[PDB]
Amino acid sequence: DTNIVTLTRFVMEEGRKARGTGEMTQLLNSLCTAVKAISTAVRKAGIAHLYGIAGSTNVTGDQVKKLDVLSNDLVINVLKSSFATCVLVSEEDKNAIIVEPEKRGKYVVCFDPLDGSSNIDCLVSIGTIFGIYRKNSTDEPSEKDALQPGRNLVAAGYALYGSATMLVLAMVNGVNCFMLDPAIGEFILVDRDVKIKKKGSIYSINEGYAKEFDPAITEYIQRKKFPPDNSAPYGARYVGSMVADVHRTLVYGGIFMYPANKKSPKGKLRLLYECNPMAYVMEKAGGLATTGKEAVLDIVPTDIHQRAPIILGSPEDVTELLEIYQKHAAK
Ligand SMILES: O=P(O)(O)OC[C@H]1O[C@](O)(CO)[C@@H](O)[C@@H]1O
Ligand SMILES: O=P([O-])([O-])O
Ligand SMILES: [Mg+2]
Ligand SMILES: [Mg+2]
Ligand SMILES: [Tl+]
Ligand SMILES: [Tl+]
Ligand SMILES: [Tl+]
Ligand SMILES: [Tl+]
Repeated sequence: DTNIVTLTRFVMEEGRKARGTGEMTQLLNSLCTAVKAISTAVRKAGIAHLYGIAGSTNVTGDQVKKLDVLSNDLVINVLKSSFATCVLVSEEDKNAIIVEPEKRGKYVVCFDPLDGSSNIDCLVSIGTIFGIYRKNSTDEPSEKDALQPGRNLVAAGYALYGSATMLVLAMVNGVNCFMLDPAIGEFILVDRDVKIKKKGSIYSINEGYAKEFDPAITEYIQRKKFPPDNSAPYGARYVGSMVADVHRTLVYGGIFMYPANKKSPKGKLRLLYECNPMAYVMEKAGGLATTGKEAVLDIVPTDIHQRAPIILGSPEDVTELLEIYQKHAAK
């Protein structure tokens, strides 16, 4: 009660013996500040009148909600002022952002300041997604610095603005969940070294796209509803906010899918600031994350707003689906 394991202490003790500049801690502390202010805004968005649109379009196709603008501004200002970043990639910005020379640090941060747009007005769970890379290059910081494979992630995670606000953070040694204490405004450790179940009993996907699904996804869903061995069918769940569906996948196990479809070769979700961070989390918790044909973290991107198909969750469920894709694979 008078010894609170906050995120800050955790990240600090973690990188102790393995010392370091400590700009990662500065990084994460900065981000926590922005997540608290996003949480506060969201918990009162109707009163504050933060519902609706801002009147702008993004890169390939999304409508800009007022909360997008607010949250994007927050995350950018605090990352910049942390002195730990040099390149920022945001879902809301067409180009990467280069931090002014005075405030530069060695990390590249890829983020979605607010994910789950369609669910904002109906008060369903939304969140913030981030991927953090070390800049390897020695040349002047640039967008190229963000075009790294997810395998190079040094830290990734999300803030879930659900019934409670939760900060899930994955680093080289594992995944830890921190819950926002609204009274003292600190993220406190509530779940340590989280591991996903090997097999779950929930499948999560938008069946509204059944007409566009590939034979592999079609066969898999059918198998979840009509199990060949007469086991109980899987329950369905699709909140519609990636951060919510993935978090449930993490703590309950199962599978989440946003696959490629007849009209979307590369799926819908964004590789840099949606799929890679969740892929990384999934794999640090002992799960898997695939496009159906290759590991998400091994893709080498060519576009910061590039899209990727993503199938993630319990290894045995992701693997059952990989087998179906392999079975269907053609010349
Ligand atoms: O309505 P759809 O096509 O299922 O989109 C849902 C997905 O869209 C997103 O809002 C991303 O744009 C994700 O949070 C969510 O998983
Ligand atoms: O807006 P989003 O993030 O895409 O959902
Ligand atoms: Mg967004
Ligand atoms: Mg998004
Ligand atoms: Tl957006
Ligand atoms: Tl959004
Ligand atoms: Tl998206
Ligand atoms: Tl998007």
